[PDB]
Amino acid sequence: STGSATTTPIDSLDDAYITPVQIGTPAQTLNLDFDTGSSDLWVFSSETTASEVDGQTIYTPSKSTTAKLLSGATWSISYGDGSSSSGDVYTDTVSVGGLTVTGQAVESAKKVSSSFTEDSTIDGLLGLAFSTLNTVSPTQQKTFFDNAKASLDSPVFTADLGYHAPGTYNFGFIDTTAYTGSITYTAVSTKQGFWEWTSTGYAVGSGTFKSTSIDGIADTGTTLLYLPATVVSAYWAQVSGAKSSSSVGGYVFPCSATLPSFTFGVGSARIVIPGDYIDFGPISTGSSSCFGGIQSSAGIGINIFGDVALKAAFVVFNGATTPTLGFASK
Ligand SMILES: NCc1ccc(C(F)(F)F)cc1
Ligand SMILES: NCc1ccc(C(F)(F)F)cc1
Repeated sequence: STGSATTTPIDSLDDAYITPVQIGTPAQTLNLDFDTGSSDLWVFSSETTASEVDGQTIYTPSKSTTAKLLSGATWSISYGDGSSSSGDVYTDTVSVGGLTVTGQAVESAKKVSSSFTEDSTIDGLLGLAFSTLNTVSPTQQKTFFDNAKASLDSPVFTADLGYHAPGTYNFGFIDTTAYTGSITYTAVSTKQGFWEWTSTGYAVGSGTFKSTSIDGIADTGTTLLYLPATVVSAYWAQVSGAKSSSSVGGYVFPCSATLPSFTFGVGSARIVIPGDYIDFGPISTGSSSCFGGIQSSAGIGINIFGDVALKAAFVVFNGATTPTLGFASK
């Protein structure tokens, strides 16, 4: 079987992408943030503290004839940005773009951090990293992808994120009309539970390509591109007036500047991020200082190929017994 769903940016800056997901019987449709950097499927629900819900669509397990409480199970997650949530666990039927899994663990939020409350357009997350990172206790639970794997025509999913436009998540098949050229595959390490891979280098604008190994994770759940300080300094040095701002928390640039492109290597192939993808607009309303889409990973401890990089490519998440990541231009 296969599944295919449209994913849509939540605002004009592509800060995140939401994809509709059917949960329960009869279906309750929630718009979830597909996150290859985490492994919990959690949702705003009728159990969430009422003061922490502000416009989100909630899952109501008591209205689903297929929902079953998972006795004694709980979950608690903290994300790298300091966001967090926690609650109890149901099992229920979950469908994505026609692809149905029965008995999927649906983690019902009882408490969420303020960053989720203030994001009225995100009803939850659907984790797509490896199941070893799932936070359900005492019995760890599998991801949607892991549960669907056996029934998929091919054990893959693909991410085709749009620049200021809708895109597609496909499960079980590779749409050969969605990319140009060939797909270049590269090795994945699962030792940390992430889709972790090694980029072969980078170039700034039309500059010389620098061959250097950059270990990082492919993370649809993170907005920006987080790279080592040396790389990021070389990028912003080519932008007149760009500087690192401690008060703002990263590199900013005069909004009137034109940004150079950024190229990263995948084996012998090259993915080019257009300069316009790196513009994240004024730091505050009316400001002539703009926030950069490439920032240092020095404070994070890991390099992150977030949406800024992934939306420049067609990305194959190959969940075969030896997993690999595939990148193609589009
Ligand atoms: N999108 C989930 C996520 C959040 C944080 C991290 C970090 F910062 F720990 F690498 C990775 C993945
Ligand atoms: N990396 C996971 C993640 C996804 C979304 C959010 C936000 F923006 F909704 F708070 C936080 C963390």
